[PDB]
Amino acid sequence: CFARAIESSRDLLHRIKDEVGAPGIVVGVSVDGKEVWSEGLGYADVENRVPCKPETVMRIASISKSLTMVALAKLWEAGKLDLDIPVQHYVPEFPEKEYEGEKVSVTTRLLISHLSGIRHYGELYLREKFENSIESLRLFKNDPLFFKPGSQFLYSTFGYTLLAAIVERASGCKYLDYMQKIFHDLDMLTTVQEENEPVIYNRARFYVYNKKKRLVNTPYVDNSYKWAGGGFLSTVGDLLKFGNAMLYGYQVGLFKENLLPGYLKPETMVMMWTPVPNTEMSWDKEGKYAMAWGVVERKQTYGSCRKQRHYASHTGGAVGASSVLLVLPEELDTETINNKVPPRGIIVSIICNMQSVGLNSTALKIALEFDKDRS
Amino acid sequence: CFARAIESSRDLLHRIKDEVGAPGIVVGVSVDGKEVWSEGLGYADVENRVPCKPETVMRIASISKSLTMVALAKLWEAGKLDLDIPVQHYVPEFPEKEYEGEKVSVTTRLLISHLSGIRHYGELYLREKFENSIESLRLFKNDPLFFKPGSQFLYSTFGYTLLAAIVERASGCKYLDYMQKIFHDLDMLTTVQEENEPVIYNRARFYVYNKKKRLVNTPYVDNSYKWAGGGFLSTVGDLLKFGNAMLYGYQVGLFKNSNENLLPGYLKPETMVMMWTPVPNTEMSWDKEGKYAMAWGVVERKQTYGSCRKQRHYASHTGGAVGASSVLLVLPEELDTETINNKVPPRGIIVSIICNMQSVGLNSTALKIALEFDKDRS
Amino acid sequence: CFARAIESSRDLLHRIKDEVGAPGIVVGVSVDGKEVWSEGLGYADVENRVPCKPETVMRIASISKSLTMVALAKLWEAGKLDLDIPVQHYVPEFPEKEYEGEKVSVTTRLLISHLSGIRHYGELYLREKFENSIESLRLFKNDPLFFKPGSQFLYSTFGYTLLAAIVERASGCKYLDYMQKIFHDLDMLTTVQEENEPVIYNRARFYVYNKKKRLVNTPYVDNSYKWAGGGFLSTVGDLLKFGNAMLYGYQVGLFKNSNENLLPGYLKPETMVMMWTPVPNTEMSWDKEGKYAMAWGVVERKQTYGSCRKQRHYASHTGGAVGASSVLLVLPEELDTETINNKVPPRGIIVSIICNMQSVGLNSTALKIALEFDKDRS
Amino acid sequence: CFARAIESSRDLLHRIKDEVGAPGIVVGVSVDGKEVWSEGLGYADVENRVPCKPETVMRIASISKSLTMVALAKLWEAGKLDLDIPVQHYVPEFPEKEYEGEKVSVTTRLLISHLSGIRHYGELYLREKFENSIESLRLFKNDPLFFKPGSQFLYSTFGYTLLAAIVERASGCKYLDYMQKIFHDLDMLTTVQEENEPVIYNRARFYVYNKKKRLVNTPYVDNSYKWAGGGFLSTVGDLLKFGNAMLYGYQVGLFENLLPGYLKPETMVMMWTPVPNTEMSWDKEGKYAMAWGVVERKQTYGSCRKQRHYASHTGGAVGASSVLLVLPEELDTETINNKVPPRGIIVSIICNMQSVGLNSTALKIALEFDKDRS
Repeated sequence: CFARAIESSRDLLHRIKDEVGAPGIVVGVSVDGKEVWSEGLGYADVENRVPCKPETVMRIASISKSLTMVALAKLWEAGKLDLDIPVQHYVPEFPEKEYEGEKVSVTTRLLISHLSGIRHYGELYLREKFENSIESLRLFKNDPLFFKPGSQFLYSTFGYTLLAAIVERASGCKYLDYMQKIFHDLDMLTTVQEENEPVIYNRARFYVYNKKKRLVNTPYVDNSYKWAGGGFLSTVGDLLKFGNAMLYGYQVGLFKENLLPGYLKPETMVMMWTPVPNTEMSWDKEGKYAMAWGVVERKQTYGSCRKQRHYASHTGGAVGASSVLLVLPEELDTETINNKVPPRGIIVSIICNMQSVGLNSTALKIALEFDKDRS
Repeated sequence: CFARAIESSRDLLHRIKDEVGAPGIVVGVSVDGKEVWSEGLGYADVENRVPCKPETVMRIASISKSLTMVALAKLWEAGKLDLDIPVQHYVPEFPEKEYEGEKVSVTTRLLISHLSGIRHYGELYLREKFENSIESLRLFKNDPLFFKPGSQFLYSTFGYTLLAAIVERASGCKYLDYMQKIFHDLDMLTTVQEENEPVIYNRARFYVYNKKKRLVNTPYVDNSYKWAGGGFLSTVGDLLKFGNAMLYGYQVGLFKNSNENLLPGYLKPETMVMMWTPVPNTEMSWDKEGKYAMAWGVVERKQTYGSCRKQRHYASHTGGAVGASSVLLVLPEELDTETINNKVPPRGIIVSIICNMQSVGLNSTALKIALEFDKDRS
Repeated sequence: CFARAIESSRDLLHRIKDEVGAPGIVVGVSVDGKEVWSEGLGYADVENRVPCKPETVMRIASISKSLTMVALAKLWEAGKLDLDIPVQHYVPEFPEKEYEGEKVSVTTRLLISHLSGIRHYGELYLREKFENSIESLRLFKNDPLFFKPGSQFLYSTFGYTLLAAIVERASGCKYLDYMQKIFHDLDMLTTVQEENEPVIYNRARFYVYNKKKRLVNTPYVDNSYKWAGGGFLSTVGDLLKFGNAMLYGYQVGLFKNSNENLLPGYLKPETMVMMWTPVPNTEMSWDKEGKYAMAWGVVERKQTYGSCRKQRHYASHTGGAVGASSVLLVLPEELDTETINNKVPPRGIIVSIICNMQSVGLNSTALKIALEFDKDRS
Repeated sequence: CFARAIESSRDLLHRIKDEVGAPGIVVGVSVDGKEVWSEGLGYADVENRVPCKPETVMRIASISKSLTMVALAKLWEAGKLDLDIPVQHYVPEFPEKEYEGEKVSVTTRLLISHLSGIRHYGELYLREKFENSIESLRLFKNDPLFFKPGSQFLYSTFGYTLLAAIVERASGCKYLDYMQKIFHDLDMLTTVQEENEPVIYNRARFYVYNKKKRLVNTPYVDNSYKWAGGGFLSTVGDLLKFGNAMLYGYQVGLFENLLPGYLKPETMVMMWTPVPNTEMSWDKEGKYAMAWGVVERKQTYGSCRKQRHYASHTGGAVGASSVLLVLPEELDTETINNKVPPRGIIVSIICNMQSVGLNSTALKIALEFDKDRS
């Protein structure tokens, strides 16, 4: 079975953990829809000596963007949401932006791929509480657009707060309630917004290093202003379920009524996993950014050279935490299409409670190891 | 030995824990300078399932006042502090105060016993960081006095922040460093100010109940504005050491003639006696039969009528912080001639209790536990 | 079996390793002269995935100073070295010095305890190879004194290479050969000077953190210019043997007259006593309570106040080298009449810790581990 | 399969390892573009008992020259570099030179085949760090030319530092980043410059024998003054990929619907033609061409040894030796119409022992694997 790739993956995890000095790390690897590995190293709570384990929940920062994109796709399929219309139809509160003396239009399709003119404020240590997304909009609504929309890519987090407001306006219900329903459908029974008052079991702590090269606690923050693009807590097992559901929907149309319908239509998944031009993927130079995901295509330019592998990932970095979720579909031959059943691929999710750690390469290597073994 | 009082005290702890619904509680009982019991029930961290244990650190709201009293007494003994001079001699920042048209004086001994006119603002959920007590003084400096100083008792917490500023001015060093030196001298190795950035091992979590009768986490707070009262974390074994040191300092004077090779107390016997004499025109909130000495609640010994209850002498202090409650109680024993001649101080029982639940009265339970352990003495 | 103590220590090691982010750590604990625990956590070589183990050899920085003081003590006992004569008798290469108005005398004993005027150059990343200590003396021989000798304490490392030159001059043999003889006598079969060319088995790698908070390799350095301080590599098992020998030499005289079949110590009881006596006007950086005895940090026993902290007597030394930290600590036990009458030396606990991470304070952790092992005893 | 040639090749590796007394050796053999064998014998770290394995990274000394020649060929194809103009057009820092009292000119193509007048300095145990090749040029810029350029061959390594400076000037970017892009394209994900500070996983140790015939560690050296020749750390699997890319580029021109080579077939054939008045050290039969020792195909007399055509390169660094060898197969009509490039065998060997010649062993292993083929 997989008794060889597990040791190699554990070695890789120990490598990254020693390189960044993370107090703890958690990994989950699922192959072909079955969870084959789930490991935890280190301590989730250094003060109370709580070990890391599969049940540990941690901050996921940018995976929230993919989770919100799922809601956007559901609204698009239901017909309540149009991507090409300007967002002022949904949100009159957002002012009609004008760039350099010419009226420009900001649309959902343009703003999902971070292609709008909204500038990147960066990490802000807000400790305030926001009740609804419309109130959260006041942080950046008055500010002008940095670029001309549709002309330049600029990674921004408040754009997905605007997307959450759009979800509230279109779905007719609260954004948090809609995402809770989506999580219940996807069986992600532990994914929940990051808030202080409720008792959330197996909640980890998030650390950083100070100027004396010592491990300390991160400052208290409230991610209410950005439940999208941040503010979500989950286990590795829930990210595995999310990735497996996404992969199944993508491959279901190709596979041929024993097969159940995919969460989203095959066309929706195809649209969601196509890279857009003039757009770059920060954590992988070979890939581009597509619909709240980063997509690397298959291409071999020259003979006997590097052949890229098609995969879709997303890395998130929150205050005192880092995470990655990566999906690697397998090559679909005629025989497997004839006799095998989707999903056919590998989903790897890695989360650590240490700031500014790049976990894309480790996830890619672990996925490649488990793909080598397959069987 | 104490195999009977332990079970009774554990039953009392279970009683109070089930009555208030506290997630966890920790108790420490020390008899005659030797720690004889240290127990923890429940969970210190409900989310991560961390059990309570003697090593758990929790918030002590009003014990900090007695800890600051230790520093003030040391400064008085060193001659650097005068209790009768007005506080403006030490801190010029504090404005002069006039009450219905006559100027009044705020003095150290008066503001210790909460007899000054500074009003009680109550608990304020501050999240701001304060560097020194001087900048912390801006929260209440401009407000006028509520009462005539020396005429009425009104429990207050910012008065001890003013006291911390006075300690900084008098000792010539930072208040936190002075208290660290004092804790090092007293062997309280886990007493530390409550701040978020450093890694403090065995830190507990503090809970409350919401309007739906469910357990929730308390809001994040920063207690830098009041390091002097409510600003410290400690274990039960550290409060036991503090109480044992205070008891030894209080009793060494009587026991001196018998051995004459006894180490001196941390403070002079006269200083401890002054510290544990209740002041008149003052009330003790958590015990009606006592008064409020210097940063302590003292219940005297007296029997007004024959065949009637006789008050037992003891000195306690209870505190309530956000999501936590605590008590520290010292019960000295009656000193016969035989024990003065043949025994060695301290002779008494110190009981400390800490629970991670808001607004819990642990004074009566501590007194009952102390009485159990006293009955089964030797 | 000291199981509870072992577990507590493992927890403490994990605590310090996580706090500093050290790739690997190795501990050795010896109780009453028998080696009771030896553990290694992490990786000695991160690139090649080599785990830490008791056989791992790491840089010991300032323990080399105690090892050199052993040689100086042997020369003192043999009568070949005078601690009061000026060093210019042994090393004419070192020039005579005048501090301000008057000429001054630098002696062996005054220079052992860092009380001379030699200023602290700090760590220099020198890659040049030195053959003999005389040519190593060229780095600081011309420079004047920073203070008047005997008037101020200043920690220095080049004082100990001057001591190595003194050892060569007095003994008449090479310093490395004399230290090799001493290591062979004490059964420290792994301790050796740190050099690149020879094949030293189980050699570890030493790491640091860069400006991007990533683990990187420390720059290549050559430690030939300071063999006496910072020039040696050893395991924890060798430091345990060294500490056991020192403790036995310290306690053999006390245990005399009872089962006096006792073998003599390596160093005379008077020599060990004067070795572990603190000197005044001198400080010990890694413990404020202690002072600096010759090549050692000594904390004496004292209780100023009743029911207050009582200081425990112990002798340690911590060292920090490029990419490595280490500590060696000796905690003797108090000698009652029964243990002197029946037991046999050594009676104490020795703890040695080495980690391949720069700027780590391991003194407090080692003291805590020693305290746990002393609690368990039996 | 190849279950017979593997045993013979292992025997040959044992022979060379025992003859030179190397602590460890690593081999990689790729047949027809697919890696068929990869083995490691001995210990990469004698002190810590770390065995040699296919993932071990070791120093490659003169294979860096071929890697740099790949960048030079890319610049040549892009039109940014002209070989025949004097190098002073690219690098004004290099002074104009007189030999025997007359002006002489040094060109890039003359400098590639070591035909220039730059003298051979040999191994220097430097420990200084150089930021860029421009300051690295100070080691040999002032010294006059030993021979008249174009008149006699002299193996020199600082000429490739000059070539790295030329690459920096011409490409408009740093030499290191250009080579990194080339490595990433070629799928050589383990090749990296040899530096001390960063953590390089599976880094080996390099040994030597002292005057007492005992194994000791080599002195610490810094190869920053020699990034272009030397100063590179790669596995055998990376050299296999490099050789496969070169062979495919060499053969795709002769061979439907195939992906193009990394370099044009004209560029590859220009790379693998020997230059006259030039000698190949590790094989007296062949000559030295464009950072590749090439042995041509020729039978002088009937019923006598026929020379087999191949291209190799050996390198010797402080405490390490390496060889990369490419043996193309003879292409008849059947293999042209029924097969896909690359057809041939690539053999790479690396050991951590100073002054070891591994060319003969690599050639023998390639010949064994060519015998079996199938």
